[PDB]
Amino acid sequence: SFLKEKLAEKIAQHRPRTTRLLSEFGNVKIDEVTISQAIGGMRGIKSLVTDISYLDPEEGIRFRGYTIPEVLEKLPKVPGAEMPYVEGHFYLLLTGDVPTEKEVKEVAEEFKKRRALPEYVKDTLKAMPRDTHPMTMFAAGILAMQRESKFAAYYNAGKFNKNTAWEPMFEDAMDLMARLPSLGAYIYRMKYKSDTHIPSNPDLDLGGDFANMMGIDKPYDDVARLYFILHSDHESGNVSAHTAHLVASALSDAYYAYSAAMCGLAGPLHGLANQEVLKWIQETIDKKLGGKVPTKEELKKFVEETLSSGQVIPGYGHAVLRKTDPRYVAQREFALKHMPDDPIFQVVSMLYEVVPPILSSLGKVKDPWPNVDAHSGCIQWHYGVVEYDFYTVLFGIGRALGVLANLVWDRALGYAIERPKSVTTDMLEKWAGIK
Amino acid sequence: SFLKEKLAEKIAQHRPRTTRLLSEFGNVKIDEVTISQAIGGMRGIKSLVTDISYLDPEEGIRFRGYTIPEVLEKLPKVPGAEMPYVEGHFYLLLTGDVPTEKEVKEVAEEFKKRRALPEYVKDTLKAMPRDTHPMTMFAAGILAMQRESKFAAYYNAGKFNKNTAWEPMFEDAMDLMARLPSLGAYIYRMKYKSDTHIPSNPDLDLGGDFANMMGIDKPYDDVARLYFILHSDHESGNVSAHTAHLVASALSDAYYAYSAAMCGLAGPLHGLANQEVLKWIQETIDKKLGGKVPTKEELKKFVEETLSSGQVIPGYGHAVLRKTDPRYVAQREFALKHMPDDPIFQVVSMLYEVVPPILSSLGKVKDPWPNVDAHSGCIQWHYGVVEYDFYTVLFGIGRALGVLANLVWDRALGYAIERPKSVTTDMLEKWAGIK
Amino acid sequence: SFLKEKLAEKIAQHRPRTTRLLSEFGNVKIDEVTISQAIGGMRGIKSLVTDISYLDPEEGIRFRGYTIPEVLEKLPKVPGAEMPYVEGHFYLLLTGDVPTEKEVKEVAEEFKKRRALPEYVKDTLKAMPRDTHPMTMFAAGILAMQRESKFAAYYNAGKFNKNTAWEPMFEDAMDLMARLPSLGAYIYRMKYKSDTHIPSNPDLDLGGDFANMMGIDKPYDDVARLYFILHSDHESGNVSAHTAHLVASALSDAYYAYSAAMCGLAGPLHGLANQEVLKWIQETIDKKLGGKVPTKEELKKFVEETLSSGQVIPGYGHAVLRKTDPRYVAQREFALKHMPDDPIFQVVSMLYEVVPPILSSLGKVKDPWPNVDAHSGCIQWHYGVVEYDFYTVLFGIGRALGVLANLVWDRALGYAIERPKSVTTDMLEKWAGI
Ligand SMILES: O=C([O-])CC(=O)C(=O)O
Repeated sequence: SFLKEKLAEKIAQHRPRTTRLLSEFGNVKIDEVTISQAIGGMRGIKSLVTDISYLDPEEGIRFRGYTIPEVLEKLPKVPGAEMPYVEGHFYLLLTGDVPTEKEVKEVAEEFKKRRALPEYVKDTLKAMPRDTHPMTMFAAGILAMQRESKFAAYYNAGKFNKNTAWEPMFEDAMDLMARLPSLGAYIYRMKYKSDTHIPSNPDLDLGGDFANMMGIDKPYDDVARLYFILHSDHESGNVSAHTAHLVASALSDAYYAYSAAMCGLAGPLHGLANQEVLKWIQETIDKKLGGKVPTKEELKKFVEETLSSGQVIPGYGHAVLRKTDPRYVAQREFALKHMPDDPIFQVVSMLYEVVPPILSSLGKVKDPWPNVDAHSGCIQWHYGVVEYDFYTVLFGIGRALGVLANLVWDRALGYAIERPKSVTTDMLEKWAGIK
Repeated sequence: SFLKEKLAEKIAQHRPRTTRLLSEFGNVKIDEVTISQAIGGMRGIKSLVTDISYLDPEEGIRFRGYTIPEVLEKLPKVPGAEMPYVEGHFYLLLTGDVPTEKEVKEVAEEFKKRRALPEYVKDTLKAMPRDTHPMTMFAAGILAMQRESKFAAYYNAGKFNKNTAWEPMFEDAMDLMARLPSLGAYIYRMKYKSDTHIPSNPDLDLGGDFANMMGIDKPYDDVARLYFILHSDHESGNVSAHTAHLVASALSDAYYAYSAAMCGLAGPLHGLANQEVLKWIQETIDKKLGGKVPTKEELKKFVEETLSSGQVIPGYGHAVLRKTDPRYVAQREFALKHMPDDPIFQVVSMLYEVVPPILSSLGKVKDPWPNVDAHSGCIQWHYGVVEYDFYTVLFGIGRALGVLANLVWDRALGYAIERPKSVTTDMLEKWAGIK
Repeated sequence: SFLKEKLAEKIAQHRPRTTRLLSEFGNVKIDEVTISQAIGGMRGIKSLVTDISYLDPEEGIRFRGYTIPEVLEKLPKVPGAEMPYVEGHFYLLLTGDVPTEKEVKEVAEEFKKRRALPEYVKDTLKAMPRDTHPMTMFAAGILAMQRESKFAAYYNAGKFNKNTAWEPMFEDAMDLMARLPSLGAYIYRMKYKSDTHIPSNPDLDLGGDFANMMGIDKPYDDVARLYFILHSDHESGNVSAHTAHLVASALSDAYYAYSAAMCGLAGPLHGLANQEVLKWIQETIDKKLGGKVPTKEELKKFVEETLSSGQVIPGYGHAVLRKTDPRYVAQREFALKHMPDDPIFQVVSMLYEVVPPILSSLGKVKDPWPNVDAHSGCIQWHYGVVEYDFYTVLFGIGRALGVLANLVWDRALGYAIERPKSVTTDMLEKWAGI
């Protein structure tokens, strides 16, 4: 039972559905476009297809039909530790199936042999000024390893075949996913930990070895495992996942595609929310609460003034999520058990109480509820990841699991180039009756 | 006169129009989306807004409402050369106005002072293996300079505001546009010309200095002014312009945005058609045509043999264009004028006569006509730019002209994060009634 | 056809709206259900949805937003005649758009080629005893023709698709509507006019050909076009429209649905009032007015005798109307023009004046006002349609317009099987506290 073989089977079962949908039901209508939506970032238009994950606006994110709680129970657990192998979650995103112990082990052995970082990636990151933002460094590392692309080599030797193209894409995906934790770790060490490095430990799994290379003791190994599974995918319309998909649709390899994707995740409106919550809180705990865990009342009215004055409670909104986020939920369950007393956690817990009441009552706030990055930071800070800018790197490692899975499938199914049609301000004006 | 102040003026007049389309005419339907389109990468969906350029299927591209012939006619010319200052085209894309001679001079002077490459860019490209692909190097060079982003510093200093965000965007666009030719030339010299560098001549325009730094004599300066102007923009739905737009919509700076864009342009379905066309012609001449420019009738039968056996004619057709590309036309006039007796151009000319009737009869191709990529290669090769992989880097340099103008406007008008909605196969199958 | 794709166009726009209400606001309360209403036939419960027409208690019926005056006014008229093509009304009911002259003409051509009666319908009707009530013959004729159902043929060959199911429903609607007047007219000749049959004239409009085949001269053509439009629909909760809806909600075809429709319309409390009115007027005229148009006074006193004897003035009252029926209004307009001097009409007219005041001030009848069943009879009798039982067949042909339009949408919008919940008397007694 091997991943690539099983993946071939699933691809063989899935192709006729796609073919059918095109041949028999091509012109069936699924949505409309308004002036509002064209000007406003295609907001809400159903115009992309993925099966890796689906984001219900009411129910949370599902990974291959499963729920977060389901995924966390079903995936084989790392022995002597509490969370699943991340490699098992990748097996699941790739195939649709929960892996057995036996199947996880095989992927994890595969990751161990693909995990080493090319020495020239380090050369490049050293030549880039050390004051460069970690996400720029992370994107660069990815880009430089485009030299190693099996998909690019396949294409340039003239081997392109629409049926087999997924095979080198799968190879590139396994290689890149194996290496991202090492690349992130290297960036962490070189910028923030005095440029001393802890070697990869061949016996550890992906998340375990990330914790190791980061230089953080148990239970950070589980913090990482959980964090990456949680950030693994949020369907394909988020900017990072979409950016990867889009670039890849031109048959650019994954190195190009995921580098481009990290350029999107770097954006303040996409990858910064975890840290901005945490800085908001700390500052609140500082100025507005005399350096101390407050009480329910105090917090209740703190919100109201911040609201009344044209300010937003951070990490309590979202463009697609309309209910509470179950990624948020899994973080808590972890916090409640591992750091119940941590001062910062106590404030994110209490915030859970009041702020839904106030936005529900104030009105509007189409999403009057917490998204994941309302929680992620307090866990990181607890364990001594204080370097805020780096948080987005952790996001990038995680999000690759679903995006690279997605890229394999884009190629398996021959999804065509993404090339919408532009219109001018004048054209919109016509269609609106203006003159 | 001054570019920044005129740009301000144009923004302050445009902003109410967008406002109005949103405020009054928001839910006006402009298009619909079918199952075919979700699966077929959004083909045809009118879901993006730009005023920089507009791609008309029949007429091709208009830059700020001007046709290619009237752009080349109206833009101020470099003294002692045939072609316009690329800096003038840039002014036109930013403002909508055709600049006076005085107005281009001050854009040329501004670029002269923003032209120099950060030394660490050269350090970075040297650390990257020398056998790395030139587009990988080009993307990397761009990305490394994200360190200088005024937009990023502005955001990180807490200065973000929807009225002023265009300003540091413009500064970053000006900085980066000024340097892109030097970045490309550095890559050309370091890879292909023995790693000897020709210094910038502070007395040349962008086009002339690019030929200087490449080490190519007149009239390659004109080849470059024309090439870059023709490749400047193809509205915003093309993968590279779209990638930059999408990434910048999360408030990622132009460096992140344009590095991402070049990752998409790297793609064989986006940035390779030039070299692939040229290789095809040269191979065809060698094997099928006994190393000689054929007669009309000999080439008509080679085309049909090729079309009958399951092949395609490279550089013909397009996902949007439905008639002859006016970019192809402008390249032809240059070729006719400058290299009539060139063997490769001859085949290109004859192809232009022979191929459209044959493709039209068969009605396989929806655009049975050439695009620019049918023509660019023979001109490059004629002046001794024989390094096929580098052709795309020339594209990158040109395309930044419209894409960076576009990011400035995106920020001016406050266009929101791009976040369309994904649906699964199961969901398409439900909508199709095959639940 | 231009009709079929105009309709495809409306459906594709209207479906997201329906999904939205389901998907987002599906738990929003719309009304409540009291023991009274459960016992008394769902009286006043807002449990059905339709867009073909809406019945306002006060203003009465609107067809696709439009009132009766407006509909009569806007619909293309027949050359040489007063009234609209009924085809025109069908288009409007289907599409929602008032039709151009060309649009009306395309429906009329479509009906002219769909108009011919299967010979086995005639065989079946001849085998039914000639003394069978015309509504039974009517419902049987419809039912027999479910052999031709395209919608059924499409179900049986595995081709059902929730997106495409409206399309064969539409074909059947067009096939059946095109035939209903011919079926009606065959029943009329075979029973009442010596079993001799005037052929269909393929140059005539639906209503003109009906009168042609019935054997009645102008202006019976206009009587019919008017009659059919006015009876076209009365939203979906009336027993005939509801029966068809209910039956088709189980994905029975329109032949099954409308046959069932006509079984309900057959009922004394739904399709008989027109005739029961006209008889009672005839009686009264003969055995209470010395066979002559009374004075206003003579008749104001007659209404009270009858009432205070525990009798009802038929053709007045309604379970939903609460003011005067605009259907009644329109019939009256026609009468005043064409038959002012008719004795029976003159009593209908007088009645119009004296009955509401009495009924109002008695405070008993919740609709102290006429409905259309108060008027239709005098018109039919005036032109020599004396055969009382057959009136309800006229209603059937009429009411198909709106109901078959409605079934196309039911399938278009994919409405589920109508299946409410039953409760015992005991349970009602428990929710009463006994
Ligand atoms: O609406 C009702 O319940 C009865 C009626 O008047 C009609 O069917 O036209």
